[PDB]
Amino acid sequence: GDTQEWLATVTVEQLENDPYPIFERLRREAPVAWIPAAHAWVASTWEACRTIADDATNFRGGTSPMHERVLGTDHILGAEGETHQDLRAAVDPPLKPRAFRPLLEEQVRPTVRRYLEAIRGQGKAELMADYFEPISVRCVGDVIGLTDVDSDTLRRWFHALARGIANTAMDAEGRFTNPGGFAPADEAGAEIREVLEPLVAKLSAEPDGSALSHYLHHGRPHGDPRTLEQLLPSLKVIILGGLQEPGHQCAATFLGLTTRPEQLKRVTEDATLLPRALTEGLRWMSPVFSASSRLPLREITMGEATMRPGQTVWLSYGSANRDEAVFDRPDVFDLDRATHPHLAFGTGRHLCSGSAYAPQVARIALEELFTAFPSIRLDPAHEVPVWGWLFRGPQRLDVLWD
Ligand code: HEM
Ligand SMILES: COc1cc(C)cc(OC)c1O
Repeated sequence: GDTQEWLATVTVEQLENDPYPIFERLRREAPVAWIPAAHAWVASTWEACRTIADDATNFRGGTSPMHERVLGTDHILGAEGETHQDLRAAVDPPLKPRAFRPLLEEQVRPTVRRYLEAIRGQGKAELMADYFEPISVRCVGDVIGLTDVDSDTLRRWFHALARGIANTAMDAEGRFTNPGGFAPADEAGAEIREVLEPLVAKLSAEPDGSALSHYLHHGRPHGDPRTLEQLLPSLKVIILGGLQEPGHQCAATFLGLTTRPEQLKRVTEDATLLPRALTEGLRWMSPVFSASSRLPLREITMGEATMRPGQTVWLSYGSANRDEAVFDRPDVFDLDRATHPHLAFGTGRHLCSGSAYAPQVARIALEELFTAFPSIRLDPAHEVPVWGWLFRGPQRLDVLWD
């Protein structure tokens, strides 16, 4: 009763601006809990998240009214069975190491160095807009068919879609209380479709082996390519998270390192520590903090939570990765933390398709930054605003160097 009374007082604003004390209490008191402000359940412990994520018998891939509005109905996150296998066939192969490894030095590092040289000329930087986001959107956009879309547009798109997903304030009846918050996503969606539809039409009839051609034709009979609507919601999943998350991994890892000066110094002197740092960054401030989700396939009870079909169950992998039962002092960033899996890429059949590629983009981005500016530090003139409980990360990351 005490926990339910407290949850009735939690606002979306509190979740966005100060989630850690909320999830700390949930992990202790209610591993799965209904959040009235969001009209949805959230799972907060490692075991609640892992079990719900993996259990393909009692839960299906998640969705929500924001997913449907922003992405479309039949997106890969929500898909199961042959439909999910088919969408994974479309998106997965270009993201495997056998496919992307040559691009790391041919494409990714040159892209990173272009942005590195731009900030070198400034003598300081706001690393989100000036470095991490352009690198992320270019390196990912260039491998998902958006080679001809400029970085400003790609950043605008992911920010708009991510804002739409986060626009989850709902009343007791499940009605949006801020429908105007979808206007950026609605416009981004129209622009995305206007770019992709002519490419899909062309490549459907005359395949060329580019990324979108594979999305249409790989694993399909000749004469039965995927259609625009079969792909578009999933392409929007990738335009949101494929473009946003790598920049957040970089920023989370950078910020975490700044909290441990001796570890930051070690990493600047030895780039081979970056994979370990990046893994700890994902655990310490998981970019997809609670935007993963499942839906129940039957009425199912976990503790006081009796979940029913159609209801969103958000999986706070970011809270799971902060669970005191699994990690010692989980609120601390520790480059040398004892080896253990994390949930920042999820688990099971819906495990992130980008889980091998994203850490390589981030590794190269940080390698170049720390090699060029080993004296880099946070700019004390500007706070580092960290925001979000669905998607979480630094909004701005002003730095100085000597
Ligand atoms: C560090 C960066 C990234 C993080 C932290 C991240 C995290 C996640 C998470 C948590 C999920 C949901 C897993 C679940 O529900 O259990 C997911 C799904 C997915 N991600 Fe990633 N992601 C990242 C980068 C990327 C990139 C770069 C791409 C593609 C270019 C991508 C493509 C996908 C796809 C297609 C799915 C859907 C998989 C499915 O439902 O079967 N992600 N991601
Ligand atoms: C709702 O939106 C998303 C949710 C997740 C878990 C991952 C994504 O991208 C990989 C998304 O776009």
